[PDB]
Amino acid sequence: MFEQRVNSDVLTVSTVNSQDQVTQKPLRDSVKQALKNYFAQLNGQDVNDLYELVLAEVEQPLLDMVMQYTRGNQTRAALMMGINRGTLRKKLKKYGMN
Amino acid sequence: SDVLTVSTVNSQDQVTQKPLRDSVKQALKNYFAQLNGQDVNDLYELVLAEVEQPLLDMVMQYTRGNQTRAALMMGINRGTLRKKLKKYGMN
DNA sequence: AAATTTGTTTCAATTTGGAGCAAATTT
DNA sequence: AAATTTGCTCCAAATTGAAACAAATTT
Repeated sequence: MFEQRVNSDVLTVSTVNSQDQVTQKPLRDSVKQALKNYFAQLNGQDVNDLYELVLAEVEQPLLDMVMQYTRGNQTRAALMMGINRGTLRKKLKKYGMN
Repeated sequence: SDVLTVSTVNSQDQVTQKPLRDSVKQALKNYFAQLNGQDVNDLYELVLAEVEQPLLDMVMQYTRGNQTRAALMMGINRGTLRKKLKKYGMN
């Protein structure tokens, strides 16, 4: 049979463990570390824009990558992200990606 | 200048920040490699799910379960926050 | 030459938001 | 006992969708 691949393991990153051994942790964990570190450093400051801050950090590289894959083809890129072709066009504009 | 970064270690044992966006790129590079032209279908929802969870999980930590505060920190309607928490069954 | 994608629209569907309130919970 | 937060509403503002169609482009 096929071994189960849980959703947390579809997107992963190389990490190194306490034994100089390259293993492969979830992307969720990267996001976790990012915010942990954001919070420590935040130190007293009030925040208002944390969702957009994150979402922007993540949409950029996603859009970047999917366009590379679709060799610049917007119809496929939107189709594979499962978003309307209009929305994609809009996100790309947002990020000066054209 | 980059508020959202993660820690990397190089071969010389030196630790060093790296923007989170780089990790997300890596993730996807890899996703696509393994895919051998199998069609991808809801990549956006996929990644969104992978990000909102640890986001929700950590602001709730930080705001000690205070939904009103969390919703303000993130800048989304308090109603929206509930919806999401339900979406991932974090209520 | 044919097929596809792009760059627009216009309008409908869904989601996000803002506010208001009693009931609960924290302070 | 006050103040703040929760769990609702109802609406309205905004974003997302979908479908169309010349005109540009890629096959």
